[PDB]
Amino acid sequence: DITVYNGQHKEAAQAVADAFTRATGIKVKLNSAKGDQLAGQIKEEGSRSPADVFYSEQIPALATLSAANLLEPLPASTINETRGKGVPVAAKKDWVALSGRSRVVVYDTRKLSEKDLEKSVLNYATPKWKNRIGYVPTSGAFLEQIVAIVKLKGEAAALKWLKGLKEYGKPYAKNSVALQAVENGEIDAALINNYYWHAFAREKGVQNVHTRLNFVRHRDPGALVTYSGAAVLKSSQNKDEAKKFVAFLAGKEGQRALTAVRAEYPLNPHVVSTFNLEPIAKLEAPQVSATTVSEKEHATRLLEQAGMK
Ligand SMILES: [Cu+2]
Ligand SMILES: [Cu+2]
Repeated sequence: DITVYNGQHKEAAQAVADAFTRATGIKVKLNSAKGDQLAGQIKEEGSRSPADVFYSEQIPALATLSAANLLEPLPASTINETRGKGVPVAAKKDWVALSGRSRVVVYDTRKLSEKDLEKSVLNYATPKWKNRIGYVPTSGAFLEQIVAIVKLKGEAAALKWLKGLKEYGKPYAKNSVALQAVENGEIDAALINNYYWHAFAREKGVQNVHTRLNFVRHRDPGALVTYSGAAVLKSSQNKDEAKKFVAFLAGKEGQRALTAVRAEYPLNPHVVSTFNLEPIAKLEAPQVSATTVSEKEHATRLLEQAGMK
């Protein structure tokens, strides 16, 4: 019936495809890769691509496929489903945002409480946090964070943050490696994404975990939410059933099914997650424009300037 190109978590995607099929009876086959490569691969088959729907963890990928006249404009009702202040809107109305995932601080509740954390993510790059703040200089989510500080605060502020993390902080190879470092009692705190912790708590049993999360809010760069979205390709030979799916994904049903398996924040406001997430608006994420190639470029330079790459 339909084929979706999936740059999102397979378990997530499958949950949503299964929920869709059950509800309409329409079959869904998934092509799972990193969004970047699926946007790329779509471009090259132009309008003979087998993709009906592009299910992206990355809005920038939705934007390349849009600037390239490859995406089908969606009903207002669909787009309207996840509208909220702060929510990215397609200028052309040819993709829709679905959920977000946030920057957080995980901390060791055996030695730190909320009163101990900082009001700004920028404040961690200092002697006070010497040997007490971990980071993942190699992660994409870290690179997003750098992008957002340059857009919010300018270039020197970003570079200054990174040099102070480099002198004081402690690097880890993976976000999961660092999480386990706080849980293991090796450092007080670490900058990660939220879903790693929720997944871990859900598997272990929260009474058995000694870490908790801090959200900075206050429109701080550290309150950064990264959004996922979806679009239907203008080449689809299944456009009514492809549009149906995207509507599903934006709808109540689609959204509860998502947030049954994944700790992403629903953009649909009627949806309560199975995870202990506040409403996204309460995160008070900063307004930030889409990340471009140049920006990631800019940021990677900054990383190499600070001594990280
Ligand atoms: Cu991730
Ligand atoms: Cu990751």
